Amino acid sequence: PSPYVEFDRRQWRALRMSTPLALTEEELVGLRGLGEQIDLLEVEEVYLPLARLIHLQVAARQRLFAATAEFLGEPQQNPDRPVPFIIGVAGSVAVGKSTTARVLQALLARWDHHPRVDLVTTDGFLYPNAELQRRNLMHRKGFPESYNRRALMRFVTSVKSGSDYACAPVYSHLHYDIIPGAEQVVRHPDILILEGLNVLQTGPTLMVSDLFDFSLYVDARIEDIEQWYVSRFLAMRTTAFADPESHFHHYAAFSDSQAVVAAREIWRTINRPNLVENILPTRPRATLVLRKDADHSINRLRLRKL
Amino acid sequence: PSPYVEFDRRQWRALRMSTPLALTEEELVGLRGLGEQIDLLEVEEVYLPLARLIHLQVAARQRLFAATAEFLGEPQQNPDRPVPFIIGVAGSVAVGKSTTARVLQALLARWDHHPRVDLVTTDGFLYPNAELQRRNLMHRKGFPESYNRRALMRFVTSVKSGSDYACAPVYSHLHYDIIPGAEQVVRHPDILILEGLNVLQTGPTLMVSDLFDFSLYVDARIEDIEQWYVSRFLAMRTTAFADPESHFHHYAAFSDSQAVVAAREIWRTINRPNLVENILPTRPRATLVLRKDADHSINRLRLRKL
Ligand SMILES: Cc1ccccc1OCCSc1nnc([C@H](C)NC(=O)c2ccccc2C(F)(F)F)n1C
Ligand SMILES: Cc1ccccc1OCCSc1nnc([C@H](C)NC(=O)c2ccccc2C(F)(F)F)n1C
Repeated sequence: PSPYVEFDRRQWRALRMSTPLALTEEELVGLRGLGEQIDLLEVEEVYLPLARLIHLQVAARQRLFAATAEFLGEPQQNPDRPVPFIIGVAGSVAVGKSTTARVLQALLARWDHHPRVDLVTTDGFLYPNAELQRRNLMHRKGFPESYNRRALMRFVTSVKSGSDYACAPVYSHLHYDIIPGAEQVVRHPDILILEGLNVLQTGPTLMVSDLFDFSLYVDARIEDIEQWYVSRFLAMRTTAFADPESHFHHYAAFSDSQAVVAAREIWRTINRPNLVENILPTRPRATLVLRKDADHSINRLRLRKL
Repeated sequence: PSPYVEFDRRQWRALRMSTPLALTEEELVGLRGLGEQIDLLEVEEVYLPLARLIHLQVAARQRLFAATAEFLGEPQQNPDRPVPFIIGVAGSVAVGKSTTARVLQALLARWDHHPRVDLVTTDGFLYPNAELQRRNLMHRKGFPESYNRRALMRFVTSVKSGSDYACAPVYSHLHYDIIPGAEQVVRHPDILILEGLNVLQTGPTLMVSDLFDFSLYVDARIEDIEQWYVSRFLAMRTTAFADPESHFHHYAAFSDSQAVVAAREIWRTINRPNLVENILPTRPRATLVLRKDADHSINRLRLRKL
């Protein structure tokens, strides 16, 4: 067959699992907190079992650190604690990577084995617009060479080294740019989740995904992502684009049909080809592939056989 | 600062480890059975602890499988047992991958958790000579595009799927070509060691190393590999080249002085460039890098932090 265990949505719901996990209320509220109309039943029935499965791998890895150091008789060059466990999250623009990552961050943090869960986006590793322009790369923003790969690699290397201090830059969607002087600090978390278009992309030598212990790809039909993309663009007319200072402000004025035309064109010329050429070929590289239906609900989980 | 723990040989001998299991009668008579001047002291002091260290990962991976199966309530589509734990072993021609892998195969089979350990070389995935000529790639034999990467990928994927049966073709160094018809059958071993030039090579897609659970790179100063390469060439006049059915029969009759020149040429034009361009940049992808001294003794171990 294949290197994956496949469950469709029914098959997965059917599963007679070995613990009731039960979200508090409390937790259900916190999950509504980031609630871009987050489906709480799906968080509970799909993501929570999911996070438990990841938990098992984090915990196993914690014990392996311990057993290994015991064997070595705890040499001075060995770290005193397991380095952070790194989870990559990949997928198209508008597939909902980000919400997926934020859910997992909250769900994974409820175990005492690893309460400290961080979330970094590779958006912060895009070259500033100014630099991107100097390189004649603006039409290519979001494509592989539009990221400071050297810096992104230094960052993840540093976190995997168990260094207790590592900075990422920050990117503002509002301004469509890197915020000068802004940094996010990461202090040896138990889990780092690294979310981005490009986390499973491949390169000539050691690549960031070589430092991952788990990774997911959020999948859906290309037609469906297109519709979610267009719907998001029109909704931003009245949120992010409403705000002046948003350098897509001139988009807040577009009528529905004018905004559709414009959104479709950014889709067909930039995001869809990025997906076909650079993001989609990384799908088979993830530990877990979650496919979404048109209504955003998960209709298929593929997980690496253990 | 680094994703690796580093030890030199002094530091490694200076450690104080769990205890046993010392090499039986027995294993030393069997370890002589591949004794191309094999240093059994080094097998006991370096390779056997290295194999316990890998044992810990294999045992942890088997428990994680069971802990995952239990949690999913042992569904019909999940496999009945862990899939094979796959180790890659990489390095220059003549660096000692083959011997390293055979020592590892013999040692790791001693545990009851995984008595069935297999070894496959990617040599069997080179295109036959007739195909390489058709492709104009004969001068590139050993280079990445000289292998049927698709077949190599299918084979490893089939093994990591938990198939009962997976066949790899067979390469003959004597005849310098694939043996028509010949197959090695791999039957869901507990561990598969995959040895070759190219096992940690990178590609735009899902690559073979994506299916490894552990990987080793055998390293040494480029000068020293040259020296072992020549010496092996000189020594092949006696063994492989002498046999009249050898593709390189003509190299038998070479004097010492003539062999050196011819070996040095092949090294400088083919095997050194293949090392620098294609094999070396993969060194940092390995879970473990072993660097060997001029005299073949390990002088440096780098193990990925857990
Ligand atoms: C409609 C929509 C959906 C999801 C995410 C963003 C989004 O709109 C962002 C404003 S319009 C737009 N669509 N693609 C882009 C450009 C080419 N790409 C990006 O901004 C970009 C680059 C790297 C990573 C992520 C993004 C993006 F998600 F889209 F914000 N832009 C400016
Ligand atoms: C001197 C020596 C050392 C190690 C292995 C083989 C070996 O000699 C084989 C005959 S001389 C030679 N040295 N390199 C080669 C050629 C370029 N490469 C190979 O034979 C080859 C090709 C693919 C994979 C592995 C090998 C090799 F390891 F060298 F056997 N030859 C024919």
